[PDB]
This record gives sequence, C-alpha cells and structure tokens, in this order.
Amino acid sequence: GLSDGEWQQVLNVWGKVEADIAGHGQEVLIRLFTGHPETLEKFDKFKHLKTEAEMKASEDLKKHGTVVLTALGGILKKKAHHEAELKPLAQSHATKHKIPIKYLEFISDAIIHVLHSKHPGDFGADAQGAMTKALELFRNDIAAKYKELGFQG
Amino acid sequence: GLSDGEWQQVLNVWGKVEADIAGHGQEVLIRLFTGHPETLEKFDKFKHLKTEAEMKASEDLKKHGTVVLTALGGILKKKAHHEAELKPLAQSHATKHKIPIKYLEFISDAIIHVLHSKHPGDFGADAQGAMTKALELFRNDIAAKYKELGFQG
Ligand code: HEM
Ligand code: HEM
Repeated sequence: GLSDGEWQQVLNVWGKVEADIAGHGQEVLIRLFTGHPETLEKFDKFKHLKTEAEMKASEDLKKHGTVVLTALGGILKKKAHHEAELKPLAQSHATKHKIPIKYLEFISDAIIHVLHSKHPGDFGADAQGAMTKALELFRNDIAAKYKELGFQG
Repeated sequence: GLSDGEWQQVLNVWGKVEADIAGHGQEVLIRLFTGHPETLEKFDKFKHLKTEAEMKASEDLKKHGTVVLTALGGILKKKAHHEAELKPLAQSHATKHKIPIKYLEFISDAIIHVLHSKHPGDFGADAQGAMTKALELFRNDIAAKYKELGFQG
C-alpha cells in the first residue's frame, strides 16, 4: 500500500489533472500511441489517425482521454477509501490482538447465522450467498494486509 | 466476486443491521463465543463469561458488538463502491477490447511521464513514487479480475 502522505500526494496531483482533464487525457493517449503504436491498433474508431498531427486534431481522441482519466481517478479514489477502512483493523488485529484468519472465519459464520436468524424472510439463499462471498473478500483482504504487516494469520 | 445485485443485497441487509446494531452485535458475539469458546480467551474483559445469559447481561460485550459491526460495515460499503467501478472496466477490457496487462503498463508509463512533465512541483521523487505505487495497485486489481475471468491478459 501507500502511506497517508503518499495518498495525499497522489490526490494532490490528481487535482491538477482534473483542472484540465481533457488536455491531460489527450496528452496521455498521444504519448501512449506514439511510444507503442500497437496500442493504437486496439482502437478501431481511431483507424483514421496515423500521424501525431492527426491525433492532435482528433475531437474523439481528446474525448476518450477524458473518459480514461475520469474512470482512473474514480477507481484510484475508491481504492484509497477502501484501503483507509482496512488499515486500522489490520493494524491492530495483526500486531496487537493477533487474530488468526480461522477466527475471522468463525465470526463470519456467526454473522451469517445471526442474519438468518433475525431476517429469515429477507435474507434468503441468494442474499445469504452474497454475504458469504463479501465476508470472504473481507477476510482475504485482511489476510493480504496481515502479510504486508509481517503477521501470519 | 459479487455481481451488482449481490452487492446491493449486502448493502440492503447491512441497513437492517444498522437499525438495531446493538442487538445484532450482541448476538454475533454470543454466537461466536458459544460456538467457539476458545475465541473468548482473546478478550480480557469477557473471558470469564460462561453462559449466554451472562453474555447478554454484559454492557461491555454489547458495546463491543457495535464497534465490530460498525467497522465491518464501513469496509463492506467501501469495497462495494470500489468494485462497482472496477468490475465493469475489467470486464470490458478483458472481454471486448482484449487489453493485455502490458498495455496497461504502457499507459501507466505515459501517465507518469505526462504528470512529471506538466507538474514537476507536485511530482517530485516521493510523489512520483506514490503515483507509481497507486497505478500498480490499479493494474494488479485488474489482473486479478482477468484471472477470475480466464483472460490471459
Ligand atoms: C488507465 C487505464 C485505462 C482506463 C482507466 C480505461 C478506461 C476506459 C473506459 C472508461 C472506456 C469506456 C467504457 C468501457 O468500454 O469500459 C474504455 C474503452 C476502451 N478502452 Fe480503455 N482504459 C484504460 C486502458 C486502455 C488501454 C491501454 C487500451 C488499449 C491499448 C484500452 C482500449 C480501450 C478500447 C479499445 C476502448 C473502446 C473504445 C471505443 O471504441 O470507444 N484501454 N477504456
Ligand atoms: C468482522 C471481524 C472483526 C471486526 C470488524 C473487528 C473489529 C474490531 C474493532 C473495530 C476493534 C476496536 C479497535 C481495534 O482494536 O482495532 C476490535 C478490537 C478487538 N478485536 Fe476485533 N474485529 C473482528 C474480529 C475479531 C475476532 C474474531 C477476534 C477474536 C477472536 C477479535 C479480537 C479483538 C480484540 C481482542 C480486540 C480488543 C478488545 C479490547 O481490548 O477492548 N476481533 N475489533
């Protein structure tokens, strides 16, 4: 992962990206397509763009740059928000409480049991399967943080 | 992973948790501690509790259940938000556009170059290192989805 300061630095420069997203996106795609022309071959709708000049003149290349950098920014922000939720929990459960993954399994099963007991009319088989999967992701994600922190869970 | 409706089911039932978070948290920990009594040994303040009635009467246990379910809720919500944007991108770039991870590396290189060129004051060595790390996390998270989908990338 990234430190808090590092994520701050990523978000600060990304603010500069957002002040001119289309210009940035245009420049990123042109750099990509000039450096690695095979990548431009992936875009059938840019088949008419061959030269740098034509790439710079393209309305739709610029528009696509915006699409790309808007999507990337959102994913980077959402990753950071998730990492920040995991962080304090992994910290303490790895380095202080030392909670094995098998105990996280036991609490996950408890949660499913309680949900079924308290909401049998609204926590059917499908919804139960959804929660079972979400809790497995949660445990896997903590297990990956445990490893980063040096703890074998 | 979860489909979109599965995530929604997770969010929906957590809303129900949040309407009686105390009761839900109490029941979760009672289930855990009665099913797996060894887990009680982790809790200095609970490990004396033997019966369900005693566990229900403990204000400390009840308080803790709330703390646990609050924390888990925030992780689940933030995972869901990240997945909602990550999933469609991995899906289209594996299935339709067929974009190898190496081409994501190439566009990462272009992003790092463009940011350094445009914003050197906000993109010194540490800040660049942070962005390099954040784009690797992005690529790795797409690669994991690619493996789930059977796409070589
Ligand atoms: C930071 C990495 C990237 C992001 C965030 C990104 C984002 C997007 C988004 C949001 C779309 C539109 C919706 C969709 O189809 O998913 C799209 C379309 C597409 N992407 Fe990407 N992309 C990335 C990298 C690449 C790379 C490296 C290539 C090719 C070498 C590529 C090729 C395409 C193609 C061919 C389309 C469809 C274009 C069209 O005909 O409109 N992507 N991308
Ligand atoms: C859904 C899974 C879990 C969640 C969300 C969770 C959450 C929390 C939170 C938010 C705290 C307080 C702040 C902190 O120390 O991080 C905490 C404390 C603690 N947790 Fe967990 N926990 C989970 C599972 C477990 C399990 C299974 C065990 C043991 C079997 C455990 C043992 C402890 C202990 C011993 C403390 C300290 C209690 C105290 O001194 O007051 N946790 N947990």
